[PDB]
Amino acid sequence: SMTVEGFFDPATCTISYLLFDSGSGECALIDSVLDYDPKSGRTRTASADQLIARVAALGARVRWLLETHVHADHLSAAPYLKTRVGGEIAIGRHVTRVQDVFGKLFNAGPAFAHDGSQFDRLLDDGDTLALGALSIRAMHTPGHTPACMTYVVTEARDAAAFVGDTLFMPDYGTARCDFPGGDARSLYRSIRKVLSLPPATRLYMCHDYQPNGRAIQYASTVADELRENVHIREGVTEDDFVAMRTARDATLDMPVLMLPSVQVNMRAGRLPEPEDNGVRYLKIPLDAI
Amino acid sequence: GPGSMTVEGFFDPATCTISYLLFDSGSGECALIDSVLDYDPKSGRTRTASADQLIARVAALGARVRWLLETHVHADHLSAAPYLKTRVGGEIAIGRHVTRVQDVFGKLFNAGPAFAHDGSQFDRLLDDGDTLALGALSIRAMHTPGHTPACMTYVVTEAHAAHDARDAAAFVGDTLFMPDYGTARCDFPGGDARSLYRSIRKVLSLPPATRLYMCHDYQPAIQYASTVADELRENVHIREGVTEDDFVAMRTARDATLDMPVLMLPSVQVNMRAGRLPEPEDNGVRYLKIPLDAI
Ligand SMILES: [Ca+2]
Ligand SMILES: [Ca+2]
Ligand SMILES: [Cl-]
Ligand SMILES: [Cl-]
Ligand SMILES: [Cl-]
Repeated sequence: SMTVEGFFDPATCTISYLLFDSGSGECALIDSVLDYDPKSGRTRTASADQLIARVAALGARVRWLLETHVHADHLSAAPYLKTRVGGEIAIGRHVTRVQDVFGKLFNAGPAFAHDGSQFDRLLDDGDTLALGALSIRAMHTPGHTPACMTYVVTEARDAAAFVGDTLFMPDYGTARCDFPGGDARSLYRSIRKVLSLPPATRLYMCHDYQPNGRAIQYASTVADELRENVHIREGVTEDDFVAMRTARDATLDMPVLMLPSVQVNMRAGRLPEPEDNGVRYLKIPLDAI
Repeated sequence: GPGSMTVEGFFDPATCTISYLLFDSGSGECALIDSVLDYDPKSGRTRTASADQLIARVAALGARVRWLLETHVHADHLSAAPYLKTRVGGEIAIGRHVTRVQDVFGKLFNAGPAFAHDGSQFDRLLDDGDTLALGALSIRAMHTPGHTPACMTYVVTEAHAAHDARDAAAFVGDTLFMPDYGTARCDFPGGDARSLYRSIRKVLSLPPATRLYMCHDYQPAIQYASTVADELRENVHIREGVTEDDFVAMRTARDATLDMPVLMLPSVQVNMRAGRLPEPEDNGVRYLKIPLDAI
């Protein structure tokens, strides 16, 4: 009835998803990657082209291009995909807060809108998106960023939820909360909301880092998380989690692709407009963050 | 035997760069070569820890810095030459063909007319054969292109040497590496393997006892120096017997397998301005520019 296919990118450890309703052919793509080499400034389309090819092989029609949040670890390929498979690009409405902060950091100037108008749909908690016979509910789950959404898919429970970076596989734990607007106490509460779904609900992760050298994995369940999550299993209190997450964040370095990712993703994945020589430039602020 | 000169190398673990302090203890005059401003590309943060080590050693020696020398326009680290100039003095010098590098990379970074392509950001532009005085020592700039169009090898000798104090030291930049590691890549704009072969042959025509101080150690513990004799005998790429054509074929094939250096784009846009950072935008913040799909 629902088909979920994950596509793992070794360079950024991101899992992008194809969500398919067999009965209608209607499809959503979630958290796509535009391949980017920060050493050379080169972009490639190999990861997004794999999604396009699978869409075509399934005879699928893409209706939604969903972002769980404004990613700091890879560039989105949403505009590239929209041109080539269709669909509407959607993200949580609090992307506008990210635009305000990062528009300032990158000195984006007056041509860069802070109203989320680069996106087709801005989503509020509880909004639903139709996908053939399925319904996708946008559940606001802030903590890693203030804009994070978890997409809960059911027949219009036997549910699936795309949790973004709100959870990892149980053996890895939880995501950092030191992005601007991030908050560990919020993340704890948003995780408790996700783990309030029925226990057999499948949870699909945005990232996997293969702790202890195990195989790549990116699906868990609400039950397995409550039982085994190394940071936030049943029994862990909010205060204890906040203290752990805050200390753990304090010791982290900046994600390698933070500055390139955020300036692109805050524009719905559009690249900066060309300068007068016809070249587009990412801007890296010195000693500013 | 060896000059009276003192050479101390400072290895940076992040970039594998070796920066040098060259000291004439008799006069107290000093040169600093190939300094590093520490730079984290993930966050845009700079630090001065590497440069501060050079400053502290200069002060402990009672030395006075007269020269801040670059062997070439570096693609693997940002220079700290201006930060050093302000705090220890000295003139910043590089080979005159830096102007060619400025033409190419001024365009790549769209730096515009405020960025001069005449080398005026540097205090001294050096031609082959130029000598720089350093107390009882003399530094001869030998042009050794190949890795880049501008590379210089700085050959140091006592200006007026007794019989047993005639041996030279040369700071070779990224031409030769240690014998077991070979030679540097030649795929930077204006780089040329055939030129590099010829330049290395010139460096290896210096007297056999000449000490050769390396710009990097990529296999660190640290190996700072080789000699002309050892390089001619042992260098895995360009020992005696390797023909020019064979070296070019090897070097070309090898370059094709390499990725871009991590700091290539931040380094060249700062080092083409003698290590100055870009001027701030209207909001008071300085930005590095990363060209998309342009190189
Ligand atoms: Ca994330
Ligand atoms: Ca070099
Ligand atoms: Cl606006
Ligand atoms: Cl904050
Ligand atoms: Cl060329």
